[PDB]
Amino acid sequence: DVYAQEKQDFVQHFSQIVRVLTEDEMGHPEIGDAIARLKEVLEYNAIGGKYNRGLTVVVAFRELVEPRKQDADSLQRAWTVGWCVELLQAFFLVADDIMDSSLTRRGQICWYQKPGVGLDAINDANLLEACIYRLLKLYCREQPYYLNLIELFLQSSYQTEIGQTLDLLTAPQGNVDLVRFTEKRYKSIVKYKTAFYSFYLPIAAAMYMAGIDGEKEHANAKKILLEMGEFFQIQDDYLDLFGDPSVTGKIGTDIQDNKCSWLVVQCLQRATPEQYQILKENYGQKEAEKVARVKALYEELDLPAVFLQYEEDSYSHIMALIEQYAAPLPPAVFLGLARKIYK
Amino acid sequence: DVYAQEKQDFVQHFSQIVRVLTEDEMGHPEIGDAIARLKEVLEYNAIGGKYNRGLTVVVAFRELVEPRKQDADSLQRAWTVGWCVELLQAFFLVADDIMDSSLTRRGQICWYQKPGVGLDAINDANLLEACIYRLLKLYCREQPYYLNLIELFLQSSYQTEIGQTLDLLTAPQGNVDLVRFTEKRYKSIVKYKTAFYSFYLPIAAAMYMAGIDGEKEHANAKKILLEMGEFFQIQDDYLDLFGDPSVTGKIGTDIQDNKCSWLVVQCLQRATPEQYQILKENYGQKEAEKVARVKALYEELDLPAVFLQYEEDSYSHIMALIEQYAAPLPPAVFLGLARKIYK
Ligand SMILES: O=C(O)Cc1c(C(=O)O)[nH]c2c(Cl)ccc(Cl)c12
Ligand SMILES: O=C(O)Cc1c(C(=O)O)[nH]c2c(Cl)ccc(Cl)c12
Ligand SMILES: O=C(O)Cc1c(C(=O)O)[nH]c2c(Cl)ccc(Cl)c12
Ligand SMILES: O=C(O)Cc1c(C(=O)O)[nH]c2c(Cl)ccc(Cl)c12
Repeated sequence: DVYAQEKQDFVQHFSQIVRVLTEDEMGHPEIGDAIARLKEVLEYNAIGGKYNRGLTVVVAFRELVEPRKQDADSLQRAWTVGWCVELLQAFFLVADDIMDSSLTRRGQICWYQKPGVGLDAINDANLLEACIYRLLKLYCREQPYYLNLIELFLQSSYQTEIGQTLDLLTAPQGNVDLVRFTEKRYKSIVKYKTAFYSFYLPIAAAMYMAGIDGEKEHANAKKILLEMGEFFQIQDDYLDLFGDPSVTGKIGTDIQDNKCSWLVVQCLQRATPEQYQILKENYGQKEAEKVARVKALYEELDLPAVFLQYEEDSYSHIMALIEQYAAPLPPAVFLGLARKIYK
Repeated sequence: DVYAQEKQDFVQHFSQIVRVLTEDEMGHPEIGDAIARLKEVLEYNAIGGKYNRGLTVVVAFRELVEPRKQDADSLQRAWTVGWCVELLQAFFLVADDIMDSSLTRRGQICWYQKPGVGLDAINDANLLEACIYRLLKLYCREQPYYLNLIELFLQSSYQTEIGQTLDLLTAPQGNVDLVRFTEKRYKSIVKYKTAFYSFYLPIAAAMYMAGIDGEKEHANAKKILLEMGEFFQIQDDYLDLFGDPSVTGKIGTDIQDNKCSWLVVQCLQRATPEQYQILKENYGQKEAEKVARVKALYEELDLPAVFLQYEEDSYSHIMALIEQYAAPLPPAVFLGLARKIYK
């Protein structure tokens, strides 16, 4: 297990990441209390997830860079850039939890819900974002792929924020409007809000650190990764309700949160005037009774089988995509990810 | 009036800035509704201020770059980078208004207070930030000072966010604690939260676009600009209460908002046990009666004269700083700014 094993080396590097970020506090004792708050923000929000995005950078790096060019320093940079992706993720989650008024994250109370934090979490989120560029400058300033990485992280933030904008417009809190839950909107939200930074960013970062800055190579990798990103979110949506909490480790809340889920989009394409009514009067509700009604309608429309068939077609398509666009990159780079997400 | 005149050319460029930013909507009709929201965010938040930060970039550019190297394209880039500073300012203001629960900005209702916006303004703020880098890439990608500007804008955001962190820790909303309102804390907040991006960033940007990337030249300019930034905020604090609304165009709210103002810091250094009590039981209050009490105490401690004497000493110091660190830059670059802020 490239992940399960390399995971230990990644997480252990975090302590060094924090140290380096809270080091400028030296020659500037004036901002000491600010640096202390930053450390607290980092420890609370960058730790606790699965680190799949960051680990992907490392895994892809090792497979893309010849073993003789994998010096202690090159690997040092790999872990750092990987942690940068985790900081981007933390920047997003802290801000997103505020915007949808979530109560918990990773099973723990949302950072902004903490007593004494509140809306100050908005500035905390921005600090997480800024740490990304601080780390890149500190570890890759002299590297030839420095500018490429800066532009990639900036582009990934923009794409994601654009996707968040689409999502906010699509599912306005306190206003259930199933009318805008179209398949085209859903695919656009997934592509911009999730796919780009979760699947393309990590590999693309590793590609640049390996010297693979070709626009065509990046365009081909993106073609594959965005499709995998699309499947990931669709499977994530499906599991949110039909998944086993004992295996998933979480309880679904998409229905209650009136999210533009793949399930609701598919349910809206197969629903009849009467079914639609039930969905319109039960979606976005917290009462278990109303949620159960939604889930009942989904099963009736046999959405679970629809997804089963979708996963099989998606997998075949991804293999074909890999078979066609992987080269000159080692197929393993993509196959490794596919094996992980296709459960 | 370099400003009053050049101001027209700057503001008129905004329409082009918006056009270029909402142009990617072409090959991506999918994010059309998102791009429409972005345009609305830009128009509402980037317009309405005084544009002094952005105009400084242009003014400094013209004085630093020989007239024969000021082609239509170079000037185009100048206006753009100047507008980037205004986007940074808009990113900050939108977020700061949310964090301190302000009602209005530039006399109009705060963006987040608008019906249908609310906490979504958090993502809108991030989009404003992202547009900065989109413009730099679109206009300065091929320029030799491209990376310098990216790093400067990133560094300026970090400094500012750090200053915001210090400020939040110093004046926690709903918790008046005059104890932490020290002169050293105040100076640190001003330096990081205001001085760097308001005075150093604009000139430093112009310096890079002129080829002046010397670390020593930048270090000397910073020495001057941070001191001017410090005076600016101190005078801004003083005018917030003792200024004439007919001339300032705004009503003071620092006392009501429990801000770490220069006035309160000075009042805490000259106040007696009994005076301190009055301040402790009237600062951060909205009732006009309580505010009037604070203002009364300030006058008694003759703070207005203290400021008058401070402005004169500050001006002499700045001239000496210019006299010493301006070269090889034209003193006019700094004198122009000094004439504007020293009223
Ligand atoms: O970590 C996650 O939240 C989802 C996730 C899983 C996974 O669940 O196995 N795996 C991932 C990989 Cl390999 C790349 C990127 C992402 Cl986002 C993931
Ligand atoms: O989504 C929500 O409104 C609140 C909420 C959160 C949460 O915010 O973490 N988690 C929930 C779970 Cl696990 C079950 C049912 C509900 Cl209502 C919630
Ligand atoms: O525009 C402002 O809010 C304050 C301000 C004034 C001014 O008030 O004259 N002038 C400025 C200059 Cl020249 C450079 C940077 C800044 Cl912030 C300012
Ligand atoms: O600062 C505040 O609490 C609200 C507030 C704002 C404002 O938020 O724009 N403006 C004010 C003025 Cl002009 C006078 C007195 C108060 Cl109380 C305020």
